[PDB]
Amino acid sequence: VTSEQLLFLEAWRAVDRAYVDKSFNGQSWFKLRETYLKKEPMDRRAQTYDAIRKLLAVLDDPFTRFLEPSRLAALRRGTAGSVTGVGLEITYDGGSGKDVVVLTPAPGGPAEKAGARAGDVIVTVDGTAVKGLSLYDVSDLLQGEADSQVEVVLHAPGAPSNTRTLQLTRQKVTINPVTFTTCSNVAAAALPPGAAKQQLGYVRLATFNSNTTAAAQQAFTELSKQGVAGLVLDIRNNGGGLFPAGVNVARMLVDRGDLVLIADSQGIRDIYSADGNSIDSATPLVVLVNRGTASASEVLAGALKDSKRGLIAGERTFGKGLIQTVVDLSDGSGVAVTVARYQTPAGVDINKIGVSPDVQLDPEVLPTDLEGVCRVLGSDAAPRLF
Repeated sequence: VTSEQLLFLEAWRAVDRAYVDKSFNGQSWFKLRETYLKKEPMDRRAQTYDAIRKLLAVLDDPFTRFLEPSRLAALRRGTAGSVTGVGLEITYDGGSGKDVVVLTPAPGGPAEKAGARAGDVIVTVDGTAVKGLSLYDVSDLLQGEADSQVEVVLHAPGAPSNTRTLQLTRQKVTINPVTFTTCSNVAAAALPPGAAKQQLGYVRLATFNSNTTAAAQQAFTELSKQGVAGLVLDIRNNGGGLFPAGVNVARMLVDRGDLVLIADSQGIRDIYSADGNSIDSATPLVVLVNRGTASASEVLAGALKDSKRGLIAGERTFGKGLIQTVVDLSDGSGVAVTVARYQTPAGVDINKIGVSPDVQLDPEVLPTDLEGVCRVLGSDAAPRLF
């Protein structure tokens, strides 16, 4: 057994051990390994990498992928320093044709500023067709040095002819996780039942990252204090991100019960429940979501809806419920494996299904800026949030 073979086996083993579906998409996992060992060329390192990619493809899971050393390393540093993008979060088509779409644009990011919307289909990046490529590869195409440009050709969801060509300039994007305000003189249409004040708390939660928790706790604390009639939690166009920040958030609003189940082919592997650390479990709550709401955000939304803590308003979310873990290989390369999926307290999958609104609304009626939000909420044209 060669060194190349051994390496191959680490990749095979990583999946054999941790993959979400222990039936491997109906393939005999172990047999496969033996077949590949026999039939696949693994003379050179690059051939080993090809045999690994080939092996992974059999699972028909585009999130399960192989990463070469340089890519793995780069993935790690991410978009920290020198490495910039165009403010686009990408993922595969909800019905997946291996089409690469805009999961959600980063607020105030290049692409968002150039009119890009969650759900837009990316056709080419610098003329390169993206269909079917790894998201890891596509991102590489989108990132580059600050001040450099990139051409992105996109079309409207379900409108391949409705395209637009954008020449985006790469720049550091800084998404402020949380902003909040108090809306005064809220139209009666927008108030919860039995409100004794025409005042609503508005919390825009744009991203789940390391700063999310602290900012959110201060916001709910303040709003609770002011005694607003209802809370409006805006998670539209929020790709999710830091899972644990979503769990922290849910904990601030729910006192008791299950928030999220972690499942795979074997059953429930893990559970996150309310810990009695709420900040505000009583004020009427409405959560705004849209097709740009994904992952940890969907987790939050489903927890809030299922528990009956808040109403969901807007449009059905993305349905991005899978979880991947990167397993490092001896030579610095790595495998990204889908290990599990998120389910609501109700045992329903987030994946594919997403979170449905209790209250259907045009997801664009409400702005995201504090001034504008209140404006609309006090207007004659206020949405019937509750």
